[PDB]
Amino acid sequence: MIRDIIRMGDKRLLRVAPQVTNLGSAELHALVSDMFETMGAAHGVGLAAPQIAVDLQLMVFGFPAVPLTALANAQIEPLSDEMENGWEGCLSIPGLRAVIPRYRYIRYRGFAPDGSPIEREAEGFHARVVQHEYDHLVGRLYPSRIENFDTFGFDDVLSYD
Amino acid sequence: MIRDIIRMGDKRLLRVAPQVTNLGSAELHALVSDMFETMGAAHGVGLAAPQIAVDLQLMVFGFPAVPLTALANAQIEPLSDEMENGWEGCLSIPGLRAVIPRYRYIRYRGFAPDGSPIEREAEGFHARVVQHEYDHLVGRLYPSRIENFDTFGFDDVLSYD
Ligand SMILES: NCCc1ccco1
Ligand SMILES: NCCc1ccco1
Ligand code: NA
Ligand code: NA
Repeated sequence: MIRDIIRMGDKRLLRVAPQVTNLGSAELHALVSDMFETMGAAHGVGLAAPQIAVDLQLMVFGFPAVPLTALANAQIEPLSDEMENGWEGCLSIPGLRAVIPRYRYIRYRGFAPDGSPIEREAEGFHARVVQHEYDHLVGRLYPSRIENFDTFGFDDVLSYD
Repeated sequence: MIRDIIRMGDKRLLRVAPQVTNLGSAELHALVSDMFETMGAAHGVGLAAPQIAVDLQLMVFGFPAVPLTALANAQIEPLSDEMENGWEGCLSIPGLRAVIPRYRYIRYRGFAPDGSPIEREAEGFHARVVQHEYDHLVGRLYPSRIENFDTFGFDDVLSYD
């Protein structure tokens, strides 16, 4: 079932989400099923549960190929201080994109919806997607991370390298 | 003649505009005529010449009532340090609004399109409009002035006081 994606300005995108505590349940499997589907209909590469107004530490992402993943109770650590600039957009901020600094190298940990543990090192775009989705879980969106406001603009108009 | 308003992301909104040097001419009167009209069709309270891709120090504004004004070669000074927060939107960033700190009290100076000098003290919303329009002339848009990113969002969704 495709869910409505809420837009920036909605207070529910600004909350810090509680943990998932129904790993392995039929209710979580259906929520995650809904998320992949909603993400797919909107042409996303990541979708966080708060974006469909569900206050949970849960994100789906994937499709340089990133594996399709449902991740609960995500925890992220940088693996060094190297930052890298890259284009980001967000389904809750449609039409826009900016350049954002993210960590080149991360490890992320949590659980697959079935309860099995997930822990991975990620770099580049894989790592950027996870950091962007993780921000949602703590009530943060990308504009508050823009450093060069010349790069922020509408997708069909932008001519910055 | 209604002109197209260019959208954030277009590099022409990022330029520092040269001075108007055709005060009193028929060409300037027609450009200003176009601006009031374009501003009116789009339901604006301010429109700066770079927003219709004209690289000039020129803005129209007006309609708490603000007088309808065409101002060339604007120069602004704060009349104290008091800042005040207030809602801003922009025709080149359609659908969005944020809260922005501006000076409560200003003086602005320049010329009416006919060449006669203009100098005014302004406060509150009058002053905010002029500071926002003036930013355009130096290649600055409002997102780079947001301090509370919780206030930035779509107009039909926002519930912040
Ligand atoms: N759409 C959210 C995922 C994403 C894409 C590019 C950076 O983050
Ligand atoms: N639309 C540009 C003028 C303006 C309106 C509110 C603050 O600035
Ligand atoms: Na918050
Ligand atoms: Na600039």
